[PDB]
Amino acid sequence: TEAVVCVGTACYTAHSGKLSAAEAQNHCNQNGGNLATVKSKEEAQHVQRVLAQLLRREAALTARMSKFWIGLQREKGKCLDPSLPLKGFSWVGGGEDTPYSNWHKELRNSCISKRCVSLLLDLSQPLLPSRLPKWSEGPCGSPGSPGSNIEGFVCKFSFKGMCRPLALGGPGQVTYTTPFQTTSSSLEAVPFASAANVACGETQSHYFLCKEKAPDVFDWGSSGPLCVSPKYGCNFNNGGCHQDCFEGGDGSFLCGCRPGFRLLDDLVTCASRN
Amino acid sequence: TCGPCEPASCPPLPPLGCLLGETRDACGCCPMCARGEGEPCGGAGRGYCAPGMECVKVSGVCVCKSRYPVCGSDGTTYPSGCQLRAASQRAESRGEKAITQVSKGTCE
Repeated sequence: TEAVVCVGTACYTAHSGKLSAAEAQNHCNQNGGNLATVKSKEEAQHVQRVLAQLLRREAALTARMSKFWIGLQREKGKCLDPSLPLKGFSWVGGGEDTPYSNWHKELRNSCISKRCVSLLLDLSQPLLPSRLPKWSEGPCGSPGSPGSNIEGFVCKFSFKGMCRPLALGGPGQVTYTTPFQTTSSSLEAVPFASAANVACGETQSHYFLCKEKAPDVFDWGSSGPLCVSPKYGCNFNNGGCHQDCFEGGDGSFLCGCRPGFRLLDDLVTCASRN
Repeated sequence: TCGPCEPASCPPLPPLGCLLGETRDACGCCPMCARGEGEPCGGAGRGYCAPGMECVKVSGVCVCKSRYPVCGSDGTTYPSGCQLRAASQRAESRGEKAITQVSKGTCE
């Protein structure tokens, strides 16, 4: 399972492998993205989760000090300016200078060598959102020689918006195909121009596509919960309903809203007037 | 198939609003009220049961899952837990304090 977390209007993917920072940035560039950026303390947690679930696949196979390439490098030319929170570095995907940092040990005042930054992680200790991964500069490396403890990288993608996960009212499996070739079945948010192949049963095959229903509005096009089986009704996952699940017949149902709320066109999600 | 959604051509909701729930019609359009105890439900132009209800039977009636009397915070025995909820949402609609389910059986 490919490690991916999509939050807000951006996504984060973590891939293992000994690639130099030039090959890693080129890999993220192929899928229309760039190496991850730890601009805010919130992005730190998001990038720390895609790594956490990547290591959880093979933590014993990765060194106890793991380095994961991110999109921060200071090309050769001028020395770091300590006063800057980013230490004179620049995000590989462009942008401005962020006030958040997490440097470890001490940076080398080499104004003649280009140096890339990876995220260091101590895998002997449990991973926690409080003990956020520390930053480590060093040689960017070459093809075949990525560097010491380099065992992966993190690509960050950006989109105009995100859809919501398809709510199922019965037994089924949905496979969300993101724009980048990563396809997952457990996406907390689905980006624009993504395909979802619902496999209703335990066998119907439904397909939907994240489309701009309106400015800053993204919808698949489905109405009501999917995979609904009369054998279960509201017993199974509350019929995939936002809050209330009205009963009717033997297995028929329809999502309901508590007084004051209002059901939307999705026939599932509730929203209050005020 | 069914006719297109016509908001203006929707029967205006109760002036106090549906005090149980809220949903669309059978065709998936317009607002509708959740059917209370002993209300038609099931198969075009149908309504669906409230929470804690079952549509015992084409179309039947909504009976409470809790078919046993209960004792509430109002110091009054109710016919069922469903009637305690139905009268409780009225209290908040008219500003009165919410009627809570204190115990079951009768009110000592």
